[PDB]
Amino acid sequence: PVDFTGYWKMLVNENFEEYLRALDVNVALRKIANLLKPDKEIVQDGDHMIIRTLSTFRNYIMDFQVGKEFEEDLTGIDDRKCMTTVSWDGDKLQCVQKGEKEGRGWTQWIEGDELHLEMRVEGVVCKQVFKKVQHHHHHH
Ligand SMILES: C=C(C)[C@@H]1CCC(C)=C[C@H]1c1c(O)cc(O)cc1CCCCC
Repeated sequence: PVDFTGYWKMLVNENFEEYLRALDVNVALRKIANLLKPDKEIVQDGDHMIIRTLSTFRNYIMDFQVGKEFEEDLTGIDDRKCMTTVSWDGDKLQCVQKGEKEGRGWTQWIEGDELHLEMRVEGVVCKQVFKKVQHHHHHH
Protein backbone atom coordinates (compact mmCIF):
# COMPACT_ATOMS: atom_id res chain seq x y z
CA PRO A 1 0.00 0.00 0.00
CA VAL A 2 1.37 3.37 -1.13
CA ASP A 3 1.21 6.16 1.46
CA PHE A 4 2.43 9.62 0.43
CA THR A 5 2.28 11.07 3.95
CA GLY A 6 5.37 13.07 4.79
CA TYR A 7 7.36 16.20 4.21
CA TRP A 8 9.26 16.48 0.95
CA LYS A 9 11.88 18.90 -0.34
CA MET A 10 12.35 19.71 -4.03
CA LEU A 11 15.45 18.19 -5.60
CA VAL A 12 14.84 18.75 -9.33
CA ASN A 13 12.27 20.56 -11.45
CA GLU A 14 12.64 19.84 -15.16
CA ASN A 15 10.95 21.73 -18.00
CA PHE A 16 8.64 23.79 -15.75
CA GLU A 17 8.86 27.01 -17.77
CA GLU A 18 7.61 25.29 -20.94
CA TYR A 19 4.79 23.68 -18.97
CA LEU A 20 3.84 27.15 -17.69
CA ARG A 21 4.13 28.57 -21.21
CA ALA A 22 1.63 25.95 -22.38
CA LEU A 23 -0.72 27.31 -19.68
CA ASP A 24 -0.19 30.83 -21.10
CA VAL A 25 1.40 32.11 -17.88
CA ASN A 26 3.03 35.48 -18.60
CA VAL A 27 6.79 35.44 -19.03
CA ALA A 28 7.59 37.56 -15.96
CA LEU A 29 5.62 35.17 -13.75
CA ARG A 30 7.21 32.12 -15.40
CA LYS A 31 10.60 33.54 -14.43
CA ILE A 32 9.46 34.14 -10.85
CA ALA A 33 7.77 30.75 -10.57
CA ASN A 34 10.68 28.68 -11.80
CA LEU A 35 12.97 30.19 -9.16
CA LEU A 36 10.69 28.76 -6.48
CA LYS A 37 11.52 25.46 -4.80
CA PRO A 38 8.39 24.65 -2.81
CA ASP A 39 8.22 21.87 -0.27
CA LYS A 40 5.35 19.38 -0.23
CA GLU A 41 3.55 18.43 2.94
CA ILE A 42 1.20 15.50 2.34
CA VAL A 43 -1.28 13.83 4.67
CA GLN A 44 -3.00 10.74 3.30
CA ASP A 45 -5.93 9.98 5.62
CA GLY A 46 -7.88 7.07 4.20
CA ASP A 47 -9.09 8.32 0.80
CA HIS A 48 -8.85 11.96 1.95
CA MET A 49 -5.63 13.48 0.74
CA ILE A 50 -4.16 16.88 1.44
CA ILE A 51 -1.19 17.99 -0.66
CA ARG A 52 0.28 21.31 0.46
CA THR A 53 2.76 22.95 -1.89
CA LEU A 54 4.56 25.38 0.38
CA SER A 55 6.73 28.41 -0.29
CA THR A 56 7.16 31.93 1.05
CA PHE A 57 5.93 33.19 -2.33
CA ARG A 58 2.70 31.22 -2.08
CA ASN A 59 1.11 28.08 -0.76
CA TYR A 60 -1.17 26.02 -3.02
CA ILE A 61 -3.34 23.58 -1.12
CA MET A 62 -5.06 20.58 -2.67
CA ASP A 63 -7.62 18.91 -0.44
CA PHE A 64 -9.71 16.17 -2.02
CA GLN A 65 -11.14 12.68 -1.81
CA VAL A 66 -9.61 10.13 -4.15
CA GLY A 67 -12.12 9.21 -6.84
CA LYS A 68 -14.39 12.24 -6.32
CA GLU A 69 -14.40 15.00 -8.93
CA PHE A 70 -14.00 18.49 -7.48
CA GLU A 71 -13.70 22.09 -8.67
CA GLU A 72 -10.01 23.04 -8.53
CA ASP A 73 -9.30 26.81 -8.38
CA LEU A 74 -6.07 27.40 -10.31
CA THR A 75 -6.85 31.02 -11.10
CA GLY A 76 -3.71 32.19 -9.31
CA ILE A 77 -1.60 29.96 -11.56
CA ASP A 78 -3.04 30.37 -15.05
CA ASP A 79 -6.38 32.17 -14.56
CA ARG A 80 -8.32 28.88 -14.90
CA LYS A 81 -10.44 26.46 -12.92
CA CYS A 82 -10.68 22.75 -13.63
CA MET A 83 -12.93 19.84 -12.73
CA THR A 84 -10.33 17.54 -11.26
CA THR A 85 -10.33 13.88 -10.33
CA VAL A 86 -7.48 12.10 -8.56
CA SER A 87 -7.53 8.30 -8.72
CA TRP A 88 -5.29 5.35 -7.92
CA ASP A 89 -3.61 3.61 -10.87
CA GLY A 90 -1.66 0.73 -9.40
CA ASP A 91 0.93 2.37 -7.15
CA LYS A 92 0.57 5.75 -8.86
CA LEU A 93 -1.80 8.60 -8.18
CA GLN A 94 -3.34 9.93 -11.41
CA CYS A 95 -4.88 13.38 -11.69
CA VAL A 96 -7.00 14.55 -14.62
CA GLN A 97 -7.80 18.28 -14.66
CA LYS A 98 -10.72 18.77 -17.05
CA GLY A 99 -11.09 22.24 -18.45
CA GLU A 100 -10.18 24.51 -21.29
CA LYS A 101 -6.72 22.99 -21.85
CA GLU A 102 -6.33 19.58 -23.45
CA GLY A 103 -4.49 16.79 -21.66
CA ARG A 104 -3.98 18.62 -18.36
CA GLY A 105 -3.09 16.48 -15.36
CA TRP A 106 -0.34 14.90 -13.32
CA THR A 107 0.95 11.59 -12.00
CA GLN A 108 2.59 11.08 -8.60
CA TRP A 109 4.46 8.08 -7.21
CA ILE A 110 7.23 7.10 -4.78
CA GLU A 111 10.63 5.53 -5.51
CA GLY A 112 12.58 4.88 -2.33
CA ASP A 113 13.04 8.23 -0.57
CA GLU A 114 11.81 10.15 -3.64
CA LEU A 115 8.42 11.62 -4.48
CA HIS A 116 8.06 11.75 -8.27
CA LEU A 117 5.61 14.15 -9.88
CA GLU A 118 5.03 14.42 -13.63
CA MET A 119 2.73 17.19 -14.78
CA ARG A 120 1.38 17.53 -18.30
CA VAL A 121 -0.66 19.86 -20.47
CA GLU A 122 -1.07 19.98 -24.25
CA GLY A 123 1.62 17.30 -24.60
CA VAL A 124 4.21 19.33 -22.64
CA VAL A 125 5.74 17.45 -19.68
CA CYS A 126 7.40 18.76 -16.52
CA LYS A 127 9.05 16.34 -14.10
CA GLN A 128 9.78 17.06 -10.44
CA VAL A 129 11.46 14.92 -7.81
CA PHE A 130 11.37 15.61 -4.08
CA LYS A 131 13.35 13.95 -1.28
CA LYS A 132 11.72 12.85 1.95
CA VAL A 133 12.93 15.01 4.84
CA GLN A 134 12.50 15.07 8.59
CA HIS A 135 13.24 18.63 9.77
CA HIS A 136 9.89 20.34 9.95
CA HIS A 137 8.99 24.00 9.84
CA HIS A 138 5.76 25.79 10.68
CA HIS A 139 3.57 26.98 7.82
CA HIS A 140 0.30 28.90 7.80
C1 LIG B 1 2.13 28.15 -5.48
C2 LIG B 1 3.31 28.40 -6.01
C3 LIG B 1 4.59 28.10 -5.24
C4 LIG B 1 3.46 28.99 -7.42
C5 LIG B 1 2.47 30.11 -7.66
C6 LIG B 1 2.73 30.75 -9.03
C7 LIG B 1 2.97 29.75 -10.15
C8 LIG B 1 2.86 30.23 -11.59
C9 LIG B 1 3.25 28.48 -9.89
C10 LIG B 1 3.21 27.91 -8.47
C11 LIG B 1 4.23 26.77 -8.36
C12 LIG B 1 5.62 26.97 -8.54
O1 LIG B 1 6.10 28.24 -8.83
C13 LIG B 1 6.49 25.91 -8.43
C14 LIG B 1 6.02 24.66 -8.17
O2 LIG B 1 6.94 23.60 -8.06
C15 LIG B 1 4.71 24.43 -7.99
C16 LIG B 1 3.79 25.45 -8.08
C17 LIG B 1 2.32 25.10 -7.88
C18 LIG B 1 1.56 25.09 -9.22
C19 LIG B 1 2.03 23.97 -10.15
C20 LIG B 1 1.19 23.98 -11.44
C21 LIG B 1 1.60 25.15 -12.33
